[PDB]
Amino acid sequence: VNPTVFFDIAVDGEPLGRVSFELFADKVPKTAENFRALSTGEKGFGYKGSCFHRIIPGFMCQGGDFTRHNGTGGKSIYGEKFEDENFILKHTGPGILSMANAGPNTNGSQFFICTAKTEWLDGKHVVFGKVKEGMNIVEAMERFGSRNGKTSKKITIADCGQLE
Repeated sequence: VNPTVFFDIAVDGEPLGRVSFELFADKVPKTAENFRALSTGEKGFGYKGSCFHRIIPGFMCQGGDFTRHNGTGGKSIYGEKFEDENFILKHTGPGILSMANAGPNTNGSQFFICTAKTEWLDGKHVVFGKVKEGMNIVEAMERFGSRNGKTSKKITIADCGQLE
């Protein structure tokens, strides 16, 4: 029943590969629905064409700022911010999909893909999905990151949507 969405990733316009995510709508429905709708664009705005603005190898890939492209923008389908839904799920290893925020109850559209176990984020960021296919593409994206998070090449979501 849990939806699966995909991103097609491009490096400097050149196709890199596809990553698919399972969204845990069974446990975090409001959070999962936000990501799903932003991935299909069905509300008229969303992730297509946006970049991953912060990539720290051995830590995570961060994206979802489709309004200022640098970590200061984004918005949810529910308004500018929405609440922390729950902290049922934990940051247990690579492939976890979790919400970025600016403090309690500040979720918008930014998210990060963990490329390591990040237990210190438990109870502070809402985990809502995991990589299903293409973890190897995430590992490839990592090689364009750096210690301070700046990317050497532009990593963009060339296309995205729902598979199931």
